[PDB]
Amino acid sequence: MHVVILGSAAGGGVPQWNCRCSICSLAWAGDSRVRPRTQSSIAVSPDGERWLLLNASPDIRQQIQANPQMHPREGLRHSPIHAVLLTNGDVDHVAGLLTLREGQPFTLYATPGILASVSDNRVFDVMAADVVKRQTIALNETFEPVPGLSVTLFSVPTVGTMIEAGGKRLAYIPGCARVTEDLKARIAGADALLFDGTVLEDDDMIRAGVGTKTGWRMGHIQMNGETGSIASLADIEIGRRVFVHINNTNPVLIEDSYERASVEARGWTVAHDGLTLDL
Amino acid sequence: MHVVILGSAAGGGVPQWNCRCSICSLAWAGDSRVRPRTQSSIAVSPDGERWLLLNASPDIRQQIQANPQMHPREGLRHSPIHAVLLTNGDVDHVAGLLTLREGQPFTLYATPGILASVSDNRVFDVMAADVVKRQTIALNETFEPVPGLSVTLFSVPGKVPLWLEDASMEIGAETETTVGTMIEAGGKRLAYIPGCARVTEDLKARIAGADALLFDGTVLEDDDMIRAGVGTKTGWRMGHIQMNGETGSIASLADIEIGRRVFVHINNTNPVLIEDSYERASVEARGWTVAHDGLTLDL
Ligand SMILES: [Zn+2]
Ligand SMILES: [Zn+2]
Ligand SMILES: [Zn+2]
Ligand SMILES: [Zn+2]
Repeated sequence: MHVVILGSAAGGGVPQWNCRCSICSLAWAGDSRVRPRTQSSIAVSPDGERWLLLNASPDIRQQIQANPQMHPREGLRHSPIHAVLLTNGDVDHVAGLLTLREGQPFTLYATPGILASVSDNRVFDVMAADVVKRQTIALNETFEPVPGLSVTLFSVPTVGTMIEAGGKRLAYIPGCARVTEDLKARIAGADALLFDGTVLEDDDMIRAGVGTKTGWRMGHIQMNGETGSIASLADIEIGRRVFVHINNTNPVLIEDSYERASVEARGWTVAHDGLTLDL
Repeated sequence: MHVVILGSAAGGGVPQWNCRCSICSLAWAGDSRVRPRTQSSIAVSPDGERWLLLNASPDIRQQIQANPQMHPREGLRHSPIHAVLLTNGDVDHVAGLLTLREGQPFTLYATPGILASVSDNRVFDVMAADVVKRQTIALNETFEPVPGLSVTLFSVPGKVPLWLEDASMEIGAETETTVGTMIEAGGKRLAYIPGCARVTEDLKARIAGADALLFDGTVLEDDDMIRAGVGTKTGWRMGHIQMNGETGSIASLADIEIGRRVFVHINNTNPVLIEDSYERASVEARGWTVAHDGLTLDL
């Protein structure tokens, strides 16, 4: 299975357009210690030519350009993107759909609620009805949007996505409020886990001076602590642990930081845009 | 007056995500003959610190990053973007609004028809009502969205946006649906008309005397997209007067006085995008600049 992480940041990206926290400020200055990041999205393929897009972020046009895997093939309307899956209806998950409009056939997958919400916005009609097939999917239902690629959505404490091809398994869970034994049982054995890395400490955004809400308040389990994701996930088998959906206020974004080293020392990769996996 | 062209391409940008025409292919390969471009948007300021955004493209986050003028200032929620004005309801002009959502105060300006069309989409509620003021402006009404910067809206012949197209489609008519903008600060005048189906004597009267004109450069010939092999739609069909011909924009605008002529909103299929093309040389010889991203004007 081929994986490309198109966007590794949480909503707002890195930097965020109206943020001047210490991390974003480094990015604005073009300091090498902080790599700019687009908003969460990954692409997965069973064969390396036909791809499923997971969520369509506001940065999708930049993501397609930056990643050769996404570049159109020779001829008319010949994109490697065959399907798009929406895991939720948030603006940072659907705004990219407005870019995918120029008569390109693909299949859009989502739950009935999300598809209905999209259809309730006429601006998304740029995905022409005679061009883009809109297909409802149920939770816990396995389907095959690309031949050889099995996809299943499942609830998490909000949905996670289980992707399977050629005996390999990837769990994609960019948003997670808490790690349960139930969740761990689902993840265990996966060749790769891409997991909510929004905040390092519960009070990241407060310390950064950009907000008053804790990670808990916003539905994001923090990385650190006995109750954190790293500790909670440490005793199950996972081929590759990767943090995605990283907020601009997270100090793991700083390339030479102790925090980054600490998270890597505990077996976690901090994702950057264009990171690839061949499982 | 400070002007920065944030995006100089038409809808789709250059390259377009699903296009492999000869121009886009050069861009995909990183060939120097074609500079990559983001979608139509410019920013204007009377003082260089407080800015009005004209249109909000799908590339707006990249445009803000690439242009230091747009970078947020020290402190909390401190952006140089004070206001946004929409010239029409096309996706390449409004999609960027979804990015401007994180509690940042500004005023969104548009004609009543365009604002209503936008507001009818609940996805744009991410511009919170207690944060973003939505202010309608009438045709021919002058307003001042940034101190020292006067803006006037006026109707231009256009086409209704693709996502609002219908069986009795409007093409070339003058309504609240498509506007050009006259921008003035410190005695200098800028005309910004990224979309225009045809040039009227009335429009020429509006433009005449302007220090700069930034104008619809979507297609060189009516059949650009056909010649490029990417589509069947004519320039007329898409609501864009072509550059060339006795009836084209270059000829139509040649006999009025303009300090600086600049083409924006250029489609990926337009050969003026090719740096060394005869076509590019031809339009420059007739007094026109072909805009690129990050192009600045200090009027
Ligand atoms: Zn999110
Ligand atoms: Zn920040
Ligand atoms: Zn346009
Ligand atoms: Zn092209």
